[PDB]
Amino acid sequence: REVKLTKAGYERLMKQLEQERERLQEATKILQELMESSDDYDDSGLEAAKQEKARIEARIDSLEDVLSRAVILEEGTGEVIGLGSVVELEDPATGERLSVQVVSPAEASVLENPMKISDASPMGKALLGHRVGDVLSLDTPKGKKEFRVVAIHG
Repeated sequence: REVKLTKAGYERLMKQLEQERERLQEATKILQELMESSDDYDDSGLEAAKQEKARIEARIDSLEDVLSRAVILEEGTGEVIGLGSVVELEDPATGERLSVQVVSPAEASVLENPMKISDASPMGKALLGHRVGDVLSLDTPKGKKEFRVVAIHG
Protein backbone atom coordinates (compact mmCIF):
# COMPACT_ATOMS: atom_id res chain seq x y z
CA ARG A 1 0.00 0.00 0.00
CA GLU A 2 0.91 3.73 0.52
CA VAL A 3 2.74 4.64 3.68
CA LYS A 4 1.90 7.78 5.45
CA LEU A 5 4.11 9.84 7.76
CA THR A 6 4.93 13.17 9.56
CA LYS A 7 7.79 15.72 9.97
CA ALA A 8 9.50 14.34 13.10
CA GLY A 9 8.07 11.08 11.71
CA TYR A 10 10.29 11.07 8.71
CA GLU A 11 13.32 12.47 10.41
CA ARG A 12 13.13 10.14 13.44
CA LEU A 13 12.80 7.34 11.02
CA MET A 14 15.64 8.62 9.01
CA LYS A 15 17.81 9.21 12.14
CA GLN A 16 17.57 5.58 12.52
CA LEU A 17 18.58 4.59 9.12
CA GLU A 18 21.60 6.84 9.67
CA GLN A 19 21.75 5.15 12.94
CA GLU A 20 21.72 1.57 11.65
CA ARG A 21 24.18 2.22 8.80
CA GLU A 22 26.92 3.42 11.13
CA ARG A 23 26.34 -0.04 12.67
CA LEU A 24 26.43 -2.10 9.56
CA GLN A 25 29.82 -0.64 8.69
CA GLU A 26 31.34 -1.23 12.02
CA ALA A 27 30.00 -4.76 11.55
CA THR A 28 31.39 -5.26 8.11
CA LYS A 29 34.71 -3.71 9.49
CA ILE A 30 34.72 -6.69 11.83
CA LEU A 31 33.93 -9.40 9.30
CA GLN A 32 36.70 -8.54 6.87
CA GLU A 33 39.01 -8.58 9.88
CA LEU A 34 37.95 -12.10 10.64
CA MET A 35 37.84 -13.27 6.99
CA GLU A 36 41.38 -11.71 7.24
CA SER A 37 42.45 -13.21 10.58
CA SER A 38 41.64 -16.33 8.41
CA ASP A 39 44.16 -19.13 8.88
CA ASP A 40 41.61 -19.89 11.36
CA TYR A 41 38.35 -21.90 11.09
CA ASP A 42 34.86 -20.34 11.02
CA ASP A 43 31.44 -20.64 12.60
CA SER A 44 31.76 -18.96 15.91
CA GLY A 45 32.74 -15.98 13.69
CA LEU A 46 31.68 -16.28 10.02
CA GLU A 47 28.28 -17.32 11.41
CA ALA A 48 27.32 -14.83 14.06
CA ALA A 49 29.12 -12.32 11.90
CA LYS A 50 27.86 -12.80 8.41
CA GLN A 51 24.38 -13.21 10.08
CA GLU A 52 24.75 -10.12 11.99
CA LYS A 53 25.76 -8.28 8.85
CA ALA A 54 22.48 -9.37 7.18
CA ARG A 55 20.32 -8.72 10.17
CA ILE A 56 21.22 -5.16 9.78
CA GLU A 57 21.20 -5.20 6.12
CA ALA A 58 17.70 -6.52 6.11
CA ARG A 59 16.82 -4.10 8.84
CA ILE A 60 18.24 -1.27 6.91
CA ASP A 61 17.15 -1.86 3.48
CA SER A 62 13.78 -2.41 5.25
CA LEU A 63 13.61 1.16 6.69
CA GLU A 64 14.89 2.41 3.35
CA ASP A 65 12.02 0.82 1.35
CA VAL A 66 9.62 2.32 3.76
CA LEU A 67 10.82 5.99 3.43
CA SER A 68 9.97 6.03 -0.31
CA ARG A 69 6.37 5.05 0.16
CA ALA A 70 6.57 7.95 2.51
CA VAL A 71 3.99 10.67 2.17
CA ILE A 72 4.51 13.64 4.59
CA LEU A 73 1.74 15.27 6.70
CA GLU A 74 0.59 18.73 7.82
CA GLU A 75 0.65 18.28 11.57
CA GLY A 76 -2.33 18.05 13.85
CA THR A 77 -4.20 16.86 10.70
CA GLY A 78 -5.99 13.64 11.87
CA GLU A 79 -7.86 11.21 14.10
CA VAL A 80 -6.04 11.31 17.48
CA ILE A 81 -5.96 8.53 20.21
CA GLY A 82 -8.29 8.15 23.23
CA LEU A 83 -10.01 5.08 24.56
CA GLY A 84 -12.37 4.02 21.74
CA SER A 85 -9.39 3.91 19.52
CA VAL A 86 -7.74 0.75 18.33
CA VAL A 87 -4.36 1.30 16.79
CA GLU A 88 -2.60 -0.67 14.02
CA LEU A 89 1.25 -0.72 14.27
CA GLU A 90 4.40 -1.94 12.49
CA ASP A 91 7.97 -1.43 13.28
CA PRO A 92 9.87 0.42 10.52
CA ALA A 93 12.85 -1.87 10.87
CA THR A 94 11.24 -5.27 10.52
CA GLY A 95 7.71 -4.08 9.74
CA GLU A 96 6.24 -6.62 12.18
CA ARG A 97 2.64 -5.49 12.63
CA LEU A 98 0.99 -5.22 15.87
CA SER A 99 -2.43 -3.93 16.69
CA VAL A 100 -3.87 -2.85 20.03
CA GLN A 101 -6.55 -0.91 21.77
CA VAL A 102 -6.64 1.61 24.61
CA VAL A 103 -9.06 0.66 27.23
CA SER A 104 -10.10 1.51 30.81
CA PRO A 105 -7.96 -0.14 33.35
CA ALA A 106 -10.42 -2.79 34.35
CA GLU A 107 -11.31 -4.26 30.94
CA ALA A 108 -7.56 -4.40 30.09
CA SER A 109 -6.09 -7.78 28.89
CA VAL A 110 -3.60 -9.46 26.65
CA LEU A 111 -6.11 -12.12 25.86
CA GLU A 112 -8.52 -10.23 23.69
CA ASN A 113 -7.64 -9.49 20.12
CA PRO A 114 -6.32 -6.41 18.89
CA MET A 115 -4.90 -6.57 22.50
CA LYS A 116 -6.79 -4.57 24.90
CA ILE A 117 -4.13 -2.50 26.65
CA SER A 118 -4.49 -0.07 29.53
CA ASP A 119 -4.65 3.75 29.54
CA ALA A 120 -2.51 3.86 32.62
CA SER A 121 0.10 1.54 31.27
CA PRO A 122 3.36 2.97 29.91
CA MET A 123 2.22 1.96 26.41
CA GLY A 124 -1.10 3.36 27.27
CA LYS A 125 0.16 6.71 28.50
CA ALA A 126 2.77 6.24 25.88
CA LEU A 127 0.72 5.72 22.67
CA LEU A 128 -1.81 8.24 23.88
CA GLY A 129 -2.55 11.11 21.57
CA HIS A 130 -0.66 10.59 18.37
CA ARG A 131 -1.81 10.50 14.76
CA VAL A 132 -1.49 8.13 11.77
CA GLY A 133 2.04 8.20 10.36
CA ASP A 134 3.53 9.36 13.63
CA VAL A 135 6.51 7.34 14.87
CA LEU A 136 6.70 6.35 18.53
CA SER A 137 9.28 5.19 20.90
CA LEU A 138 8.07 2.75 23.44
CA ASP A 139 10.05 1.13 25.99
CA THR A 140 11.21 -2.37 25.57
CA PRO A 141 13.44 -4.09 28.14
CA LYS A 142 16.02 -4.82 25.51
CA GLY A 143 16.07 -1.04 24.94
CA LYS A 144 13.43 0.68 22.84
CA LYS A 145 11.08 -0.20 19.89
CA GLU A 146 9.75 2.28 17.27
CA PHE A 147 6.50 2.03 15.50
CA ARG A 148 4.77 3.63 12.69
CA VAL A 149 1.22 4.28 13.76
CA VAL A 150 -0.55 2.53 10.84
CA ALA A 151 -4.13 3.94 11.07
CA ILE A 152 -6.18 4.52 14.17
CA HIS A 153 -9.34 2.77 13.17
CA GLY A 154 -11.77 3.20 16.11
